[PDB]
Amino acid sequence: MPLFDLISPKAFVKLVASEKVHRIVPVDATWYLPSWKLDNKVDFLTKPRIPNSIFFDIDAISDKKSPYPHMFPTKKVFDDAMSNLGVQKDDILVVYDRVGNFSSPRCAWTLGVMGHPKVYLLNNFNQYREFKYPLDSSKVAAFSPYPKSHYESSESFQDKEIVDYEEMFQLVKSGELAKKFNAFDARSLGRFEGTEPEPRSDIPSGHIPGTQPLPYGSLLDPETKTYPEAGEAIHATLEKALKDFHCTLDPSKPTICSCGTGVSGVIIKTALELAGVPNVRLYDGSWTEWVLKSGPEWIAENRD
Repeated sequence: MPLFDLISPKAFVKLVASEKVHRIVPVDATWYLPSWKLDNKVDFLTKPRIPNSIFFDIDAISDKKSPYPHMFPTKKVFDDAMSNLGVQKDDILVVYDRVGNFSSPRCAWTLGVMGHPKVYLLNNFNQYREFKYPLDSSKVAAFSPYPKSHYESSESFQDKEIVDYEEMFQLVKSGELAKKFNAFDARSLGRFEGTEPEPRSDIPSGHIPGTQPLPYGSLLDPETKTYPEAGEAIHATLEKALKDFHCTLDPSKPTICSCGTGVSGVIIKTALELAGVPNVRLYDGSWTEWVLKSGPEWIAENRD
């Protein structure tokens, strides 16, 4: 039972066109690196969206109480968000973002993890726009065109989907992380290697011992940022990424994805699941939490 399926623009419009039962709520989960000086909210409101889109605020729909970035939202924050956005349980949520499988996977995954029955990750809005799929180019003054709903996650899959620090640390402390898991870090190789800084000032780069660099971009088409198609394409991409970054993905091991903050970790997590890699979890705390909770002792550099 996939937490969300990728959906191509064509499959999406097919889905929309064919849908007789379920509301299809595209979910713009656009979130930008602050470095980009873009405004995801303004972009949602004022840049073309997939018709009937809600905006999924990656930032707001997170554990903002956590000292760690992009921490999975609490059930309440999530439900309230969904409610606020008028998301109904029955909605087919089709998540996209303006970047290209950047925050949308995180979002699709969040929706999925929070047990939303039907969640698609549009793969992706870039291609959707490139190929002129239906855009609501109207400027809106709402992050949702839908009346507030009473959305309540009946089930969630954090346990199956999110590696907590405790487990991450134990796995690493026990030196069993690499043994028991394919542990991939979606951050740049440079950040993984500690050769390049974390986008955070309080956090040195480097990696969790036992993890491997799988920079999320390696798993997306370089220009369109689409996930390669399931099957040969994603496998070719995945194996190439694994080759390029001298990584192992043991099909017998479950997988942990992490990154700096847990957002791009879902990008690769999604790519891995797309590639049919089973039991991929996101170390949501990711590198940031890792560093903050573990200290410099638990920071591996290069490929250590």
